[PDB]
Amino acid sequence: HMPYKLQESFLNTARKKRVKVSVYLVNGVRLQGRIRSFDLFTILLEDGKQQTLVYKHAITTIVPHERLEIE
Amino acid sequence: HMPYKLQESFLNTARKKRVKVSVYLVNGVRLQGRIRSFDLFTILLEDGKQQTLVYKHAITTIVPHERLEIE
Amino acid sequence: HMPYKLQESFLNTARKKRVKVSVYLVNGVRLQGRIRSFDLFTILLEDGKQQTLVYKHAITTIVPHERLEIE
Amino acid sequence: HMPYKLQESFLNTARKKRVKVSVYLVNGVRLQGRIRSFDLFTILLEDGKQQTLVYKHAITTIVPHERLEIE
Amino acid sequence: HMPYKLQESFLNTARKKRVKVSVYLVNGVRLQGRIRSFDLFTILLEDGKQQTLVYKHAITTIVPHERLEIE
Amino acid sequence: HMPYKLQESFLNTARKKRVKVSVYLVNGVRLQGRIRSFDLFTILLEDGKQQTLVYKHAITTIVPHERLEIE
Repeated sequence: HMPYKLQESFLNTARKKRVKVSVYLVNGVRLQGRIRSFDLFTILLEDGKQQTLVYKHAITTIVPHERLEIE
Repeated sequence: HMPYKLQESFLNTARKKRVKVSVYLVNGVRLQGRIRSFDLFTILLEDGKQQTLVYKHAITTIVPHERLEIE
Repeated sequence: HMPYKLQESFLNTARKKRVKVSVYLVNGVRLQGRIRSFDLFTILLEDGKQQTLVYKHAITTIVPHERLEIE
Repeated sequence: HMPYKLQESFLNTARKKRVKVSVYLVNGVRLQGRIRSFDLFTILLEDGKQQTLVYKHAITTIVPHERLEIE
Repeated sequence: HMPYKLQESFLNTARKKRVKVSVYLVNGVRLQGRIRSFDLFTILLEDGKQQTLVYKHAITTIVPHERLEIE
Repeated sequence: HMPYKLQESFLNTARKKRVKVSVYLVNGVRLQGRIRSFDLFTILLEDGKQQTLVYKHAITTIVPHERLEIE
């Protein structure tokens, strides 16, 4: 009866499967790309050549463009 | 006289009973779906086929569409 | 010279005395109801039949509709 | 060379001296009253008969209506 | 290879050198004054006679009006 | 299988390589400069002569103007 690590499993599955995601921000901006890397407080998006470091505290939702079978 | 774990009991009861919820965000967006999973900082909503990872820091309120008898 | 637990005493007194409250949110929404339950990060409002889980991080102020003699 | 407890000394001095304050919120609302009580995360304002529990995370600034000689 | 205490050194240098600063808030308000005191979560601004306690969580940026040679 | 320190490696690589960055804030403001220094909660931007202390809690995204080969 231990809590599964939902956030880490979601982010790592999207990362490993190179699934494109939409990342929505508190101010209404929507980013798109792949999750190249993440850690406790940030996510590194990559879209083609561009890198964007996203602070999780600024994210409202992440919507994957393919269904994740969360590992 | 110990504090009951309100948040976890609310989320887990909604999850186990597959109760549809409305999740309101700080920016006025309202999401709807079932709570498939949650952890300390996030909630995984599911509406039919779509998955949405929601950061709790972006939520104002959660309103269940059926009364929860909180376990 | 120890700090009194103001937040917990306020919330628990409103809860035990079933005092109606107004809960104001960061986005200008005002909720009304009784505090049925609370924990470290959330408050369960009840208004007649409706339940609402409120995240404290989204609250600006709580105004009780009767004066609380804080226990 | 230890850090002085600025927040606690400011709040406690305003409280003990019953100095009226203006409390500004992140959404532009300005509250006025005396600090009757405070703890780690909240401040209890009182204006005549009305009580208001204010969450510190919603405050931008506190401006005292008399100069505080911070104790 | 230890991390330098940037925030504390910046704030303490501005304080000790009595450098006027601009403090910008999340809601677009700009405050001006000297940093008289600070602690983990707050900054005490002073402009002539007026005191203002500023919560760091409400600050976006601090811009010093003279270049700081950070100690 | 340990988590790489993404945020620190991103910030330190931008700092050491003196790469110009765009820092976007929760309120829509965009800052530009080099990361001269950072710590757990703040980033010191420098643009020519001007210094700006940025609180990370106010940042949504950081976009480097050159691709970082994150060290």
